[PDB]
Amino acid sequence: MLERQLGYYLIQLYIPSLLIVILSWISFWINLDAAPARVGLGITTVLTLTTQSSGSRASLPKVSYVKAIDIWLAVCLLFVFSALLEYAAVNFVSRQREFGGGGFIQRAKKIDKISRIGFPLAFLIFNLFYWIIYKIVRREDEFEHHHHHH
Amino acid sequence: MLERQLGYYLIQLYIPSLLIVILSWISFWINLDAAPARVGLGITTVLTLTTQSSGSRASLPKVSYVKAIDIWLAVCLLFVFSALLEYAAVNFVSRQREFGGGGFIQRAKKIDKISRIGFPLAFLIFNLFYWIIYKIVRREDEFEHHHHHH
Amino acid sequence: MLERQLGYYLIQLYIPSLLIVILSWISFWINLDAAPARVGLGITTVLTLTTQSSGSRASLPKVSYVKAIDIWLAVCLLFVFSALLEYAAVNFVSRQREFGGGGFIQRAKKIDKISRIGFPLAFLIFNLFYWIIYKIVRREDEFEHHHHHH
Amino acid sequence: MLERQLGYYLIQLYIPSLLIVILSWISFWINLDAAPARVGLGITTVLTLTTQSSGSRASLPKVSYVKAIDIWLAVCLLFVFSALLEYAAVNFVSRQREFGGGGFIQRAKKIDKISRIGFPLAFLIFNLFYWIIYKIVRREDEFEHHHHHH
Amino acid sequence: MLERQLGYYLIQLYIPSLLIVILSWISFWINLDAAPARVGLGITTVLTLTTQSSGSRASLPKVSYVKAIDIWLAVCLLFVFSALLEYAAVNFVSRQREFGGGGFIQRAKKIDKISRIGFPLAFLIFNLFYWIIYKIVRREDEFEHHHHHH
Repeated sequence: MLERQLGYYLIQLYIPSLLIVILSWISFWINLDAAPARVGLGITTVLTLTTQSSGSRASLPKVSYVKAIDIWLAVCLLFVFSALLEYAAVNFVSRQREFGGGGFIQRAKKIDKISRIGFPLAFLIFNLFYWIIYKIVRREDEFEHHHHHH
Repeated sequence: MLERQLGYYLIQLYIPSLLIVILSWISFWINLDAAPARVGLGITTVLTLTTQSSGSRASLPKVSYVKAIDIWLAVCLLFVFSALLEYAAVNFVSRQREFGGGGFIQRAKKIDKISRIGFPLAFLIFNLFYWIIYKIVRREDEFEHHHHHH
Repeated sequence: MLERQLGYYLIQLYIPSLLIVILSWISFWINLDAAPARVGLGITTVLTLTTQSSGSRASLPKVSYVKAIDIWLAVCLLFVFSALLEYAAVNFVSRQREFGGGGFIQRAKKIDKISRIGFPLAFLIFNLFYWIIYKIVRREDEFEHHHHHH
Repeated sequence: MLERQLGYYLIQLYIPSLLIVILSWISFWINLDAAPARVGLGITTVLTLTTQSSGSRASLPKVSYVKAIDIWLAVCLLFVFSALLEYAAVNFVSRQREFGGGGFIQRAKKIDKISRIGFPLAFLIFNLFYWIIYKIVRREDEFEHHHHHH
Repeated sequence: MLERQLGYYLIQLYIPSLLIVILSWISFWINLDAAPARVGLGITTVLTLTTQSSGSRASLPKVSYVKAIDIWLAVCLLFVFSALLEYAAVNFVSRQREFGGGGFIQRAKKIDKISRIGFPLAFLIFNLFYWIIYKIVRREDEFEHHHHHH
């Protein structure tokens, strides 16, 4: 009868599950070709760590399933959507999307322009799951004491 | 009891399962050799996402199995049939199938001629499963209101 | 109760399982090093497609097991025996097994001499499982009407 | 009944599980790019060897679970934390973290400066699990007879 | 119970399991970097072929487990111990363990000096499991008739 009391174990378990995820991308900028083997393990570890995190079925994850489906129906399509954009952009270079193909062969230099979106992407998620976790427990923001601005 | 009522969950679940599939090929172009590691994960994710999508067996997927077998007995043989054609064409270049082997070493340029079949291949499938889903529910096209041209 | 009646499902299921296998080798000549990632997935897909094809245990695959063991005790040792011969031959070049090491560095040309054994290897298996399937059902060749020469 | 008596099987089982882990890093140096395929198997073998080491559930690993959670909530986040630092440092070279980018292209030389942290990292863990195992059984250090210094 | 009568199925099953293992190393030479993907599948196939060879639990593998543990507690630590030595030796070249680093870049030649230990390593194991299998059944060597020398 602890179906609704599962979120508690998902919160403390999400902390580490998210931290390891942020580092994954930090190493994806290189695994893009140098060693994509790690990228394939990290992406499968996140979906395998969550699916196995509810195998006991002793806490009645049923309820936590439906609710998790409303959120899982976008996080997986968006998480692999940004990864492919780059995993396919390398070859899309010929598209000349830029203002000139003068730096075509000079692209291997790796200006690390990929960390410009990932960096702010990890902080946004970490703060999106941290504020949402302490918010849901309130619903009407009774003890939120977070912003209180608006 | 809800064996025939499973198609509903397969429809909304197919949307995301198909979208991620289309993007897979878009990257398969470069993954052809640059990083085929991703191509191997995406191809196994589609067959693993469907087989696991009916593990509960609470909706009695039995009926949905037989019907799914009549369609699964071609989609898997055709999906991996086109992928191999290219995965083996790279070395088939020596065959000189073209009108001349003058551009043998100039083939690495990657003219992106592979996106000429994939692009229209994704739209055909997306529209083939979208029109078929809203059609099957009718059988005799009672509320189809799709073409009505005939 | 349908233990001996399983061969029927194995026949129609072997057709597609064999077709996809033949194509695997056709792409192995290149995956030998260019992208062996696919070769590892195709080889594991055949053994995983059969082992999972009898997970229901509703047709009593028991009987079909002992009989499948007499044949499985050679097809797996021979299937991976020919693959290794080539997967290890590349480095065996130094052996100078040929009539001269003059074409050592000129071996990368890939004369496609590997398709000389694979081609006839796929047709032999396809015809070996097709004639054996329609033969076993007879035992004494009552309605064979295949050769009738001898 | 033997939930608290599981540590015994975990101790003798940890010896070999730790030894194989130390060797993993020793090879991770070259696997960093030369062949990261092995690094991905060794990292998944440690988490798969432990999770499967308690599948019997005949010794009531329940109790051993909670206690293992207090330690597993850092060993996995720290083990993959150091691996990524290097798996992403290769490309971080452009950061010029050093005192000069003069040896940028001369970095491939592989001075083996990575074995300076791994070596002492394996001995620290081996001695951390060896002294902790013989210590926990005491709690108050009754028969420790290890240091007895201060 | 046929717990002690399991060794019979393990003997005839070990023959093929060992043969495929010997060939694995023969290819590991080139797979050391050229295509280590196969080496990772062969090493996981041996541990996966044995663990799954006792999934039925109908023959009461319990007894065969304890006895198998006394031998499995060294074969796995020694099998992966020799593989790592080479998988990490490539980078250990800088160690100058040899009598001179004059042939540093001339090491890629691949003198096939690795087959000097593997060859005799496969024959030793094949004869170690063949003589031990026909010996255990005797215990006191009643019908051994193998050596009878001294």
